[PDB]
Amino acid sequence: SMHPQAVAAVLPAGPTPKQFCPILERPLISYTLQALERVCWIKDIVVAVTGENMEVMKSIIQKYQHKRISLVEAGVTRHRSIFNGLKALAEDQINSKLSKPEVVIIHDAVRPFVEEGVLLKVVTAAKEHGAAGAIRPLVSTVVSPSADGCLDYSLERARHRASEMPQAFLFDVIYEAYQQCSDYDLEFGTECLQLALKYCCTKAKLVEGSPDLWKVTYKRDLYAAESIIKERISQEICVVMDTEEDNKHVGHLLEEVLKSELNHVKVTSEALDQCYNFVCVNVTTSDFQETQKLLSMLEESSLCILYPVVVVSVHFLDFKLVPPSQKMENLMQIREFAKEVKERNILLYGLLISYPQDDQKLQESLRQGAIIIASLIKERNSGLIGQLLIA
Amino acid sequence: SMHPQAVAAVLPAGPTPKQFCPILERPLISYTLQALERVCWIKDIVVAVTGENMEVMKSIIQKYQHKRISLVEAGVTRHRSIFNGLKALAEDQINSKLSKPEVVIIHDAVRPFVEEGVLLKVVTAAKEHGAAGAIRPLVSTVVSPSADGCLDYSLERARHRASEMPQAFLFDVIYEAYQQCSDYDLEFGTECLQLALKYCCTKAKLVEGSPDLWKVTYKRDLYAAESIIKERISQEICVVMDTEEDNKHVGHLLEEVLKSELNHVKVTSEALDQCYNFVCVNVTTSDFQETQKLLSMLEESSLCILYPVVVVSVHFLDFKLVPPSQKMENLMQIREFAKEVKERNILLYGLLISYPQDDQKLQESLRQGAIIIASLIKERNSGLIGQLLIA
Ligand SMILES: [Cl-]
Ligand SMILES: [Cl-]
Ligand SMILES: [Mg+2]
Ligand SMILES: [Mg+2]
Repeated sequence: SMHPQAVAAVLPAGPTPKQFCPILERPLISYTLQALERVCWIKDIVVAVTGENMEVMKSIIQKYQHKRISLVEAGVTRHRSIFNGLKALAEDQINSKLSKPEVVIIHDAVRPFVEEGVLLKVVTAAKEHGAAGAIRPLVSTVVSPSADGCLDYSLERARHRASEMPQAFLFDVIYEAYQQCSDYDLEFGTECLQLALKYCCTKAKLVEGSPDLWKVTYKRDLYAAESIIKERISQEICVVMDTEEDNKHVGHLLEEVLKSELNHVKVTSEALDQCYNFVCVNVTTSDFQETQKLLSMLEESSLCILYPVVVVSVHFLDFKLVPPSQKMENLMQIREFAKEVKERNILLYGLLISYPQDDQKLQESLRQGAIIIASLIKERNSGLIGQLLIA
Repeated sequence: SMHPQAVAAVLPAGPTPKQFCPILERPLISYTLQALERVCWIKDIVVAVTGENMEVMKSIIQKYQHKRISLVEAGVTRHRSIFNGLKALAEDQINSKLSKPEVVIIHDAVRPFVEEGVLLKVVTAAKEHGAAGAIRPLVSTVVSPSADGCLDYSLERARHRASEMPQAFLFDVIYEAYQQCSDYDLEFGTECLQLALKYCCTKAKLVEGSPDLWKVTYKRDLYAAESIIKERISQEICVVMDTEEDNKHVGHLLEEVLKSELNHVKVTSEALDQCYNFVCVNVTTSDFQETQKLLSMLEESSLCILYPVVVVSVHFLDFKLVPPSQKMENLMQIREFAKEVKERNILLYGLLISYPQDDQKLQESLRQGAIIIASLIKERNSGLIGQLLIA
C-alpha cells in the first residue's frame, strides 16, 4: 500500500521492428502492454503508433481487452514519438485528457518481460535524481570503424554498460528537456537519459537490470521470447472433476502425482483465475460430459484470448493393452471437439489411463501420464490436438 | 577447389560460461566443433580447456567423434588461452606436433552457428590486411557510469559497432603481438584485434556479419539456439519402404504429400547421409518388420550420437473410426520398441492412416498425417514416444 503516486508510461511503438510479430498468434506489443497493465500504480500507458498502424493497434486494444491505453501518433523518429507521448500527458492545454504525472516511465514495445521490481527501482531512483535507467554489462567489445571499414579503436569493456529500458523521469525534467532539444538531436538521438543530461544537467541514476530486459530485434529473439512465454504459462495446472466420489478420487489421485513429478508447478483441483492448463478427469463414463462442460465454460472466457489454453481430457478405464472397440469408438468424439475448440484457441488432447491395474503398473502409468501432460503443456502444439494418448 | 591454404583455428573454451551446457543432451561446444570441422580447409582446430575440464573435453571428443582437434591447457584469462593455442601451432620447438598456419582463425566455443561464408570472408580479409574481424551493429546505446553509478556520458551509436567472432589473422602478426603483449593487457584485454593494432600497427578489416554470430551467454540464448538447431534438422525427411509394390505406392504417396504440404523441406524416399527424420511406411502387415529393420540400422549408427533421430512408423490400415481390437493389440508393440530405442537417442512414434477411404477423406488424412509428422519433427519431444496417433 505504498505504491508510487502519479505515474504514467510512454511507449514509442513506431531488420524491421517486431512489435506486431505474432507469438502464439498474438502480437508482441500486446504482451508488453499486459506486463505494464499488471502494475496497478501505472495510471496511464501512452502508446505511439504510426498512422498506417493506428487501426491495427486499436484492433489489438479491443481484441485483447487492454486497459488504461491512450494512443498518439508516432513521429518519424523515436524522440519525436516520445515527445508526443509526453505532450499528451502534460495537461497544459484545453485539449488535455489525462492527469499530469510526477514521474513518467519510458519503455519499448519490444521488451515484453518487464516486471514491477525493476520498474519500482527506476521510478524510485528517478524521484531522488530526476532521471534513471536500467543497465546491463556488455557481452561484446565495442569498436569504432574508420571510413574504409578498418579498426580505429576499441573501447574498454569494463568502463561501459549497455543502456536498457525501463527508464523513468521526473516529468518536468524530461518534458523540459524535449522542449529545449535541438531538431538534430530529435532526429539522431537514441538515449533519453542523454537528453536529460545535455538540456537539464540531470545525471541519471544507473540501476542494474536482469537479463530479461533485452529487446526483441531478430528472429532468434522471437524464438527465445516464445520459449520464455511458454515456460511461464506452464507453471500452473487445474485438475477439474465431478462431485461423484469416484471422479474426485481419480482426479485427486492424478493431482497428487502431477505435484510430485512436476517440481516447481502449482497444481490445484476444482469441482464441477489466470490458469491456462486444465486436466479434466473422468472414470464413470465412456463420454465427455465433464470435458464438454469445461469447454463451454472456456469458449466464453477471455483466458483463450490471451494465451492458447491446453485441455487434457483424461479417462481412467478398464483395459489390458487396448480398450474394447465400441468404447474406443465413443472416445473418438475427441477429434470433433478438438477441431471445434481449436477455433477459439483451445488445444484439446485425450489421455487414457488403464484402471485398475497392479500397484506398480498403475504407479508407472500415472507417472507417464504426468510426463505426457507436461509435454503437451510445454509445447502447446496444435498439430497433436484430437489424439487419444495412452499412459 | 580454391580453398585457403595453411589455415588452422583456435578456440578458448575456459553467468557461468555455457560451453558444456547441454542442448538435446549434447554440449554446446560440440556443435561449434562440428560447424568448424565441416569447413574442410581448416586443417587443425586447437581448443583450450582448463585442467578440471580436460577429461570432460576428451570424453566429448570421443563420444561425438570430433576430428582434427588438438587440446591445450587454458590460462586463467582469455588472452592466455589464445596464446597457448598459438604456441601449439607455432612449429618453433622440438615439441611441436602441428604445421604452422599462414592464417589462424580465432572463434569462441559458445558461438555454434558459424559457417564457411563468414569464415572465408575473414580469412581473405586477413591475408590482405594482417587481421580481420566480424562486426554487427549495436542494438543498445552504450554509456559510461561514474563511480557513484550515474550517467557520465553516452556514445554515438552510429559511430560504433559490436565486435564478434570469427576473427582471423596472419599467424606471424598475431603471434608476434602476443609475444610483445604486456601482462596487464593479457589479463584485462578482451579484443585480439586491439592487440594486433597496439603491438604490430595492424589495422584490422571489419567484415559485416549475420545475426547468427552472437554468443550464447544467458538461458534465453540457450533457448534460441535450441530452436535454431531443431529448425535446421527439420528440413529433411527420408521416407523408407519395402520393395513390395503396395508399400512403395503408399510410401511414395505419403512422400508426395509431405513435399507439397511442407514447403522448403527436402523429402526423399529409399527402399528396404545426414538425415535425422525417418518415416517408415507399411500396409501389408499389422507389424513392424520394416520399422524393426530401420531401427536396428540406426541403433548401430552415429546419426543418433549427433542429434535425436525421429522415426515415425506409419501404418495404412482398413478401418472406419477405430481399427479392430486384435490388430490394435499388435500395433501396441510400438510402446516397447520406443522405450528401448530411446536409450540410443531415437524418438519412435506411430501413426495410423485409414486406408482405403473416399477420395476427400483420404486426402484430408494425408494432410493431417503430414502436419502430425511435421509437429513431431519440430518439437523432437521424448514425452510422446510410443504413442499410436491417428490421421
Ligand atoms: Cl515533435
Ligand atoms: Cl601465457
Ligand atoms: Mg530519435
Ligand atoms: Mg584476457
